[PDB]
Amino acid sequence: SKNVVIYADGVYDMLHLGHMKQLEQAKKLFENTTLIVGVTSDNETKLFKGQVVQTLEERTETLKHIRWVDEIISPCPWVVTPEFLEKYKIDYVAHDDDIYAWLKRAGKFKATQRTEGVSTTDLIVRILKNYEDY
Amino acid sequence: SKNVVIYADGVYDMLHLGHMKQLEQAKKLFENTTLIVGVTSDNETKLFKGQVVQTLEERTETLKHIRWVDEIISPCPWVVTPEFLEKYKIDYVAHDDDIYAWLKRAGKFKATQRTEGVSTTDLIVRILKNYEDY
Repeated sequence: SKNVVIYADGVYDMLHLGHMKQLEQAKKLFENTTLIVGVTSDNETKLFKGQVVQTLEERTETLKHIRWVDEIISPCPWVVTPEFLEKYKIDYVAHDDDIYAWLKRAGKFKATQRTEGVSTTDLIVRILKNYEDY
Repeated sequence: SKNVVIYADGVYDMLHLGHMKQLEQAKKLFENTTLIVGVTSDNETKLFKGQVVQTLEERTETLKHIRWVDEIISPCPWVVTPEFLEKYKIDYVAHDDDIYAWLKRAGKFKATQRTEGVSTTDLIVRILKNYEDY
């Protein structure tokens, strides 16, 4: 009935079916949703997470072609704060399984699942196992 | 005003920003469109085109998460025929630049552009040029 604002954040490097099913799940948590996707900056991703192949503009541009995405915050804060939720009228943060304890306490956390095997890197592994070792 | 049915077909292996901009272009050829995407079978793609990394189900599943896609024909005929256009009430075929001569003659061809550099394979090349030769 009423529009629920859902926020999912992530790196979204080399977007694959796995990210895509996650976003779909977030978008369909309620009947009427606005899905906001936050894309982490290049700097902070290198610092705290690890190597990132695509730039912020490339990762954000790809996400714009995904059906479930209604708005994109790019770059997005690295850490979600209660003030961030208020500034954007977010009702729920959708991620997966503690830095989410405070969101769970507030009734504002919705979990979503990773599906493995679909990775872009996994597909290269497939291309390579086309050449036996000998 | 009136809904125009647009058909784009392809392999859509390891979907990347390049396919995505193509589909976007097809979808926005007219104000009100239905974009049908045809996905080529594994058999016929190996036979006439070359190696395909992802299966038909994987390529089709990914395409379902793309905003511009309204319907998917999977698998699709390898060669487009005037009877195929009639069976699905297609007004225009959207592809790029002769096997399209007959469509151009009929006023039913709309070209769309490839954008290079965004390939999935191109991104692996980027990951590798992270290790100098020595």
